Amino acid sequence: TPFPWNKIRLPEYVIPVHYDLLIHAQLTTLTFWGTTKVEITASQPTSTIILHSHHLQISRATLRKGRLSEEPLQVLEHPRQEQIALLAPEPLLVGLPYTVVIHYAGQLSETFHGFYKSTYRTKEGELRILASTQFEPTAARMAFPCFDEPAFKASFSIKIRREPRHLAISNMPLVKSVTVAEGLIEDHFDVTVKMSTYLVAFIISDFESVSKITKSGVKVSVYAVPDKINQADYALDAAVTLLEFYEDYFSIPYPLPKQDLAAIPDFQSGAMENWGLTTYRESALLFDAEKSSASSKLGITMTVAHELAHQWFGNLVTMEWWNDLWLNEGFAKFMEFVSVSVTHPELKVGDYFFGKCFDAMEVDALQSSHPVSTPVENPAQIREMFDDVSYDKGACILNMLREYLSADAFKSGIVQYLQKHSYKNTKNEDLWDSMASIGGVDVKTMMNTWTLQRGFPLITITVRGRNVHMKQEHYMKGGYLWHVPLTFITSKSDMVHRFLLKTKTDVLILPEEVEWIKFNVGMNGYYIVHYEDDGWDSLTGLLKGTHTAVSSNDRASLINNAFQLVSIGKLSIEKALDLSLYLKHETEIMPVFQGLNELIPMYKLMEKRDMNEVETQFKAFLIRLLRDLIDKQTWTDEGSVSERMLRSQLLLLACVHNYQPCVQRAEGYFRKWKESNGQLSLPVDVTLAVFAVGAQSTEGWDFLYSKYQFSLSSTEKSQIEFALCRTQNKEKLQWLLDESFKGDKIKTQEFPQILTLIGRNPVGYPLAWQFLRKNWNKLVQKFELGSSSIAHMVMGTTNQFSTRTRLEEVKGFFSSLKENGSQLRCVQQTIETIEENIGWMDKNFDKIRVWLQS
Ligand SMILES: O=C(CN1C(=O)CSc2ccc(Cl)cc21)NC1(C(=O)O)CCCCC1
Ligand SMILES: [Zn+2]
Repeated sequence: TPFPWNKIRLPEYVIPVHYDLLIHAQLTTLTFWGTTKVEITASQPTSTIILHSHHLQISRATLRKGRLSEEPLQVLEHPRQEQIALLAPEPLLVGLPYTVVIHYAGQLSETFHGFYKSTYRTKEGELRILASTQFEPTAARMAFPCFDEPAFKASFSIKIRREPRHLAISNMPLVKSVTVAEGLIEDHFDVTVKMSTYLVAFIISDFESVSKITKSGVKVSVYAVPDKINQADYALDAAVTLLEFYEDYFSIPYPLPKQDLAAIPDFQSGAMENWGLTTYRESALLFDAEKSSASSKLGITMTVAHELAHQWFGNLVTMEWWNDLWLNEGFAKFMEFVSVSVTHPELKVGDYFFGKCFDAMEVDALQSSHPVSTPVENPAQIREMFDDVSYDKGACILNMLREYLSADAFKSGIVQYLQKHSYKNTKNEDLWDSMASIGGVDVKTMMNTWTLQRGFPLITITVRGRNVHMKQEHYMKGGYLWHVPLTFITSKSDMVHRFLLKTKTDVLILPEEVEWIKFNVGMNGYYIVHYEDDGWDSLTGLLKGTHTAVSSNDRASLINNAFQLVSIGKLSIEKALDLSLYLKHETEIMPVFQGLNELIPMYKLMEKRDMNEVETQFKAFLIRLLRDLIDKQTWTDEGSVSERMLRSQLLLLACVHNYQPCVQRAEGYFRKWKESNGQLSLPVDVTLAVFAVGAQSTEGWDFLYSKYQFSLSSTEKSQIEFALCRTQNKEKLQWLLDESFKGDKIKTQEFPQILTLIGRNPVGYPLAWQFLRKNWNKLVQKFELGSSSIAHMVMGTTNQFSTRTRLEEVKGFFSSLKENGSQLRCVQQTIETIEENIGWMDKNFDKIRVWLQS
């Protein structure tokens, strides 16, 4: 019998309203069984129900009407479309309720998606097995058969059968636990509100918990393994504050009685926003006040803010289809900064936002970047939407739109959009309609330019007395027109002046002549700026003579833009390097980090070429440039989060480049720490430098690795992994890859990061690209084609190559995969990146060699 449906998308005429899911997982055999009952209605007469199912063995399917009548359903499967077809003996009557009942079995996934196995070892040595879920985007169909597309919203009543030794949690509160046959307990959770299948969640584990109630009465809890629940308090307090913030900000209460935050021992992404049961990597939630870094504290706060923003932007209101995933992700990413700027003002997170926009511009400058909203169909293409364009470009265009409309008008537009579309699905046009309903400024033409075209513009400024000429063109490495909300300040006015450039060119007249003008104030706009004539000389002079004339983020924007303009031949590498010399007097984290972001990649290219002399001189130039700031750092955990992050990065950079004052200090801490058998608490902020130096000897590497198995600190485990990956012993590098790939000694959730760190090691970088090619199939099976993890592995191991032989290795390898990876967007991105690295190094290597000598 041929399969009666030939489309990836399900039919539109059979709609679910409610699911009753009974799941029994047997954690000793890793088998699970389920009974799914789905209440549906048909709007057309049909005798066939198509729905999703992947890797489930269906034993029986029946159609109930009512007066109960049952009819057996015949089951057909189309595994490539991940669909099943259920055939009824007579047509369903239009508009009447029916209930499809499906009994099935499956095996817990050994990946990080679907209903999957997670393990950990107690401090006492016992291996413990738990089961958890990760469904977004298309894996709910691996746990229960369903209409697995986000616009088929429905309510869900979940029942879990489990051994008495385990705890089960799910989206909603536990309302009853009933003893059933064969020594099991069946937990019944309350019915969810109407929501997408990808948000269903359930966990069977040994977790402990802590809780706190919001002012609105919502019970917030953190769940973690017993040995780590003592690290839950920071996240619990942050979650209560952030949930209260969003309820007030949006004027829409959180609608469930409780919100859980569960730290899972094995987790692929950072976290997931399942309604009522948000999940996290342990590193993204758990804070050890003695060993966690300042960056970790900031990251937990932002991750909790992101998952809680999604309760409104993603859960309450959901994109209709994955082409518009940015409506969920760009908003959640932007709301991290809107919220944490108010809830945790000590973190000064608004100061860091622009860096996310420069992350998006790296990808979006390439010829094959995709528009923010773009068509996708199959699961791998949908997973590719979880990328820096949806998250970071999405947040950056919303920031630009909020600055343009004003925070109050943008907030009113948010609130109207969330209220109007509550418990429903949206597309881009709904957001523009809401934003314009405030009848306010129409946003559709402008925002279509930022969502339906790839890339961003270069704005060129030419000043002739009071006349300021503006032009826009597409910025691309290797037709476009936007509505660009420009901003500028000048030597005579630090008010933010606004000008909307909707055309190829325009002109404005300053009230009086100025000494300099600086566009894109605060880097709040998604564009870059070039200045003709003496413009770059004037801004270089401003940075050299009176750098505080513009904000720290404005100085970071000039550093980034100057180097981006070298790439397209608008500014010479010598002039961009001359501008970077001002950094000898820079004190602030954002412009220092932007200088590292532009200069460090240049030596990473040199490390993989026959360029020892220039590589050495370039690294010496970088340390000389920042030497005074490096020397001023204390070897402590003092200061604000920015002061701490700046210290840690600078000491690590200095030690990696063998700056003897820092190496000697790091060697002394490592020796004292090792001689004390690790008793001695080191300042967290110097730990990366200390461990990186210590792991350079065989005794130090072995000692550091010996402490890894006992650590309960996600920061300490991360710092040890980083340091071990800096070894120049290739047998130890291969061991790190083999062992993290296997997941026993080092968990596989760390393998993507370890592979990129080894891909960036100056001696062992070939091993990482080699490992990726040899183990590709298993890596795809574990992490999935199209995943952000596979994208980071492909870029991480290849995007610092700069020869035509390496470019052909990448093209030849990936083209040979055919359906198993040749068409990945990350592969085209890394090819275009290597093509740019080849051209940039051919054009600029000798110029840099001469500049360093002069
Ligand atoms: O270079 C890298 C990693 N890395 C890149 O690979 C190119 S993108 C990048 C941007 C900024 C910074 Cl701080 C590092 C970057 N890390 C160090 C190194 O030399 O490998 C140098 C810093 C100390 C830690 C080591
Ligand atoms: Zn998100």
